[PDB]
Parts: sequence; structure tokens; C-alpha cells
Amino acid sequence: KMQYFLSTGNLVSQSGLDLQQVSGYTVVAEKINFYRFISHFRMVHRGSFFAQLKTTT
DNA sequence: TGGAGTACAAGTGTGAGGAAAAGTAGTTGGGACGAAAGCAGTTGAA
Repeated sequence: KMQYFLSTGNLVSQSGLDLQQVSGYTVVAEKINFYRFISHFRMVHRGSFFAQLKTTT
């Protein structure tokens, strides 16, 4: 079940964590060059809830 | 100066033992990209 989280990114939880989305939690570490690869690890994301908003604040 | 009993061995049927590497007997491990807008016929009660 932990592999299913890491294979899809879908968060199945009977509680619901304190988080506001249920998907996209894991990405593919690409190796097309090293700059692509090292910058997956310095990358941070605001949340997928904010990708659907029309406000640019 | 003949017979009555008799242990030592030559000699004859019954089954019972011996073994192994093939198979099979019960437990445990393990298999399984969507929280969009002004708007309209029906439809709320006045």
C-alpha cells in the first residue's frame, strides 16, 4: 500500500491528513541531464489546490 | 550273547527377515490533474 502511494501519488486515507489535495504527491525523477535531476530535490510546490484559482496573489 | 531304550548328526519343509531410493504424509511460508458563467423554461407562493 505504500508502494501504491509512491507509484501513483494518489493519497488514500480514511482520516484525511491535514492536506488539501489527494493527488500529485509524487513525481518521476527524470534523468534527461543532471540539471533536471538535481533540481527535483530543490523544488517546492505551493499546492495543487492553488493551480485552479484565477487570483495571481 | 540277542534286545530295550536313545543322543548325535545326516537330512527335509515352513516364512521372516534385510535393505534402499523412490514416492507421499502435515505444518509453515507465501501469491495478488476538475469546489466553471449568466440564464431559461418550469415553478415557488402571493
